[PDB]
Amino acid sequence: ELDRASVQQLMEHFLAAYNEGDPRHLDHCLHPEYRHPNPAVERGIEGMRAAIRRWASTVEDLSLTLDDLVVEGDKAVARMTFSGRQVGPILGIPASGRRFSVGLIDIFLIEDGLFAQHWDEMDLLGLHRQLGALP
Amino acid sequence: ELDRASVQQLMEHFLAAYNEGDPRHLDHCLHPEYRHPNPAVERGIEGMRAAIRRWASTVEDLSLTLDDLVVEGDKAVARMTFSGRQVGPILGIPASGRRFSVGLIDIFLIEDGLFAQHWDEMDLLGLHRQLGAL
Repeated sequence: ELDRASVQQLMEHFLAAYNEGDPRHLDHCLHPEYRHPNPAVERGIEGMRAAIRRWASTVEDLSLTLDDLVVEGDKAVARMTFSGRQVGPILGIPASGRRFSVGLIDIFLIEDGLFAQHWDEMDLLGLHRQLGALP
Repeated sequence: ELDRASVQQLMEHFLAAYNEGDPRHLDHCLHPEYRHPNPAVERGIEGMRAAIRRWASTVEDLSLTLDDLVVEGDKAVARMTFSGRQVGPILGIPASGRRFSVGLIDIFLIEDGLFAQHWDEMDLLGLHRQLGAL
């Protein structure tokens, strides 16, 4: 339903939310009834707003960049690179003060012109290794 | 330039290579000059054939399933689940005899009607955890 240019605009807002640590960008790309796949995350867009706030506090010099975008029908696939310096706990890893850079791929479902749900993979093994949690 | 149904057919061959432990299926979906992103892997399709042979010998009941497929132009995105029981060395982990089931997402580049390159992420952390290595 969304044209490709429109999906590109959604992605610009998604990236800006993280890079600027400004959750308001999410209002322009995420569904208010967003369904995070982790049930520990709050239902709706508040769950993703909480993620923005967490990253803003635990990562310095955060950078999220778009390596590739693939769009078909109600699906958008974003391959991205996520980097920064760890200054707070990240996914069970105590604050190391170290740089990291890892890849991820998110697949978004589009509903009502917004991302409503995702499935993802991130190089968490690489993240653990870079942040000194694993040899 | 591949019709979408044609990409689905490529994926059926890709899945069958793993599920049947038969590298010949790769001849019907991978470019002979395949470019694996890992420089440690042999150049061309033999790098991927080697992967089939390895997984087929180290995993019992190997199952590779296609959970979602997104196709646009010369790109095919396959979200998959990789399951089985470890019966040989996997990534330096000695044979544990344990079950595993982990997700991956592969993005394939299509050249000359075949997959010629990929970018991917796979839940290797989860695989290590499930096999008792971490």
